[PDB]
Amino acid sequence: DLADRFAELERRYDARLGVYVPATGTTAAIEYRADERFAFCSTFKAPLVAAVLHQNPLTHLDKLITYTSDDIRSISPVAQQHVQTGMTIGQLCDAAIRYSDGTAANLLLADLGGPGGGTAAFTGYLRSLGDTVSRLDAEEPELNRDPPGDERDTTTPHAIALVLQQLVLGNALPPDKRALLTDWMARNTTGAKRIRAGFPADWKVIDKTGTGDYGRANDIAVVWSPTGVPYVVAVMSDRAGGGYDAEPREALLAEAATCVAGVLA
Repeated sequence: DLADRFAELERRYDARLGVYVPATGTTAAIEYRADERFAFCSTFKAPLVAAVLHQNPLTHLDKLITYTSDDIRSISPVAQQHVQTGMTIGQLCDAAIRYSDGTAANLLLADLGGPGGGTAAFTGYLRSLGDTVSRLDAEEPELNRDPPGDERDTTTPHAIALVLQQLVLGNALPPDKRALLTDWMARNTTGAKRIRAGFPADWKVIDKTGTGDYGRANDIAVVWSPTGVPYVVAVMSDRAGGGYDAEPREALLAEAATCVAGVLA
């Protein structure tokens, strides 16, 4: 009866909702509009950090990057306080995930190199993980701002869930680098009212949120049951009916996550 309950959520919040939870050896996939395109918004920052980790030695994390106040585009809770000092690649990764720092993301994109200030390289990385669907076309903040229906800067709940699965539970990264991404997601500061709010306290939740115009609110997570069984959960939403200024609704995500948690228990 989950399709009906998700539909009820959509009507309640005047929203479009997308949900994907991959199948496991003991559970069926949960899917709702799982193959429809949604804007990444900040959820791209998790695989962006993976791409940076993948393409460089650990010692790269200690490279200091310098930038100016004019490079700050974009909600950047950490970068805003370190113009004078600069930030290391590792500090940028930490900020991009845990504070969803947009300047940190733009700098990591630049670090990947190549056309589109790194967006092509980022998209190439996803392709290397078997994701033929997702695309990144702009940097921060423009990537949050494409109109509904625009294919630019989009993924699908299905595609991003399969990517996150490989990054955290699979072998996309070696154990030491995998641990770094996992730790940063585990200590995320921006997700308390989203997937975390839908799972009981005895479940571990690591996540990366995304927020944008047209009422966009996303969250991608790996969760572990009270006995240690992992699931990947991707929830994406927008409220295009309210136009550019529509307010994102975190409760929609918490409610969808609650539905998911009840099935997985």
